[PDB]
Amino acid sequence: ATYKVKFITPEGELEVECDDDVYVLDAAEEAGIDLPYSCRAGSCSSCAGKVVSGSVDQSDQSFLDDEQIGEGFVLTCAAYPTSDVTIETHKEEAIML
Ligand code: FES
Ligand SMILES: [Cl-]
Repeated sequence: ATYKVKFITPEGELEVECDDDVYVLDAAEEAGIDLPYSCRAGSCSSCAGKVVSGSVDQSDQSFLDDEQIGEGFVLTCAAYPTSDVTIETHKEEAIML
């Protein structure tokens, strides 16, 4: 399966295709979109986003509190789409402060 990932970025809204076993960040980078990252391993705040519609599988992530996952935050370097999904990007600040 291949899913449509819609990114809501501070610059605007863009959609890419992302295979079901490709991390969202990597589909963005493969499309020419520069989204932030640092560890690329699921253990930092840098690539954080917020799921506003649909679902992901981000069981390879460790950094987020279940409160944080329950509120919709996702680590894009560690999240597979499981449906068409819309993600607000550049939410590092919100999962620190
Ligand atoms: S870049 Fe560190 S968790 Fe994604
Ligand atoms: Cl879907």
